[PDB]
Amino acid sequence: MFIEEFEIESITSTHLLEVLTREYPEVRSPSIKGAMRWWFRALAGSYFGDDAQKLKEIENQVFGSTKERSRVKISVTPLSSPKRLNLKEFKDKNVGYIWFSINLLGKRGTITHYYPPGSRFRVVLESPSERVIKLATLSLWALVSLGSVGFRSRRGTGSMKIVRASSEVLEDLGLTTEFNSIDEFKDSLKRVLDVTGEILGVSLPSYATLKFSDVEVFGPGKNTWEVLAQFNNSYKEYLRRRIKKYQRIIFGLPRFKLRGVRKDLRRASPLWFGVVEIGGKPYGRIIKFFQSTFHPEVRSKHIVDWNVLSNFDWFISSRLPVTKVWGGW
Repeated sequence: MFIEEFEIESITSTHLLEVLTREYPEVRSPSIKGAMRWWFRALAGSYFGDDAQKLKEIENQVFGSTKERSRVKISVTPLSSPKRLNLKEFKDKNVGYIWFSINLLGKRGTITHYYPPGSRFRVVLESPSERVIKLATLSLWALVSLGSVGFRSRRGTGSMKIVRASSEVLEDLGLTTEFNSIDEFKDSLKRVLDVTGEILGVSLPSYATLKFSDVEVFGPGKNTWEVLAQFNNSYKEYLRRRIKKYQRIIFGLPRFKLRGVRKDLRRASPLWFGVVEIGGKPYGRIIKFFQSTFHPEVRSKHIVDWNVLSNFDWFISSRLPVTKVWGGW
C-alpha cells in the first residue's frame, strides 16, 4: 500500500476549462492527471524511441485504458476557491498578447472565474506496485518541473510549484521538491533520466521526449508578473514579424522555395514557456521539443492561435541572458 502525497500551488494564473473543450476545440485544458500521463510518455519514450507499441503497453499498464484498470490511483482536490476575473489585468500586467484568447473568453462572458497565483491543490498517488508509484511520482515531478496545466499552459499559465509533500519516492531517488540553484535543476534532470531507465529495464523518436529536448531559463525577475511581461513583449514582436512573413509567403508573389543545405532546416520545433521558481525567485522557463514528426507552422485558425516555435528564442535571448539547463541537441 504505497502512498505519495503532494500540495502544489499555482505560480501563474491557472485556467481549468475542460468543460469548454467540447464546443471549442482550441480550448484545450490539460488536467493534472492528463498532464502526468503526458509526461510519463516523454520520460519513458526517451528509452523506447521507435518502439511506440511497447510505450503504449506500459502507459496503459500504469494509467489504465478502455480495456484496462489503472495500477495507480490519482486523487486531485483543489483547496482554493475560484476567484473573480478582472479584465483590467491584461492591459495592467502587460499579458494581452500571450493570453489574448483568455481575454477574449473573458469579454464574451464565457469564463468568469479562474485560479489566481497562490491557488493550492492536493495530489495523492496510491499503488500496490513500487515500480508503478515511482513512475507516477516521476511523472508528477516532471509536470511541476517542466510542464503546467490548463488553457494556454504552453504560454505561461498554470505553472506550478510544490509547497509541501510526503514522498518516500523522491527521498529514495535523491530528488528535491524545490530548486535552490540552477545546478540542482541541471542535476535533477540527469537523475530523473537515469533512474527512469532502470525502473523499466533499459535514434530520434517521432514523439516528444525529455531526452531530446532543450530547457532554458532566464532571470530572476522582480516578480512573476515581470517575467510574464517579458514573454509578452517578446511574443508581440515575434507575432508582428510572423504576420508580415506569412502574408508574403501565402498571399504574395509566388516563388519557388529552395531546398535547405541541411536536412530538416525549416522544420522548427514546439516551444513552451512558463515560470519556474529557483532559490525563491521567479525565472522564465523555456522548453523545446525535437522529434521526427513534422509539425506545421501553418494552421487553419487565426495566426494569433498558431503554436509558438523554437525560432522564438531569439526574441528572448537577444534581449537578456539565457542559461541552458538541459541540452538534448
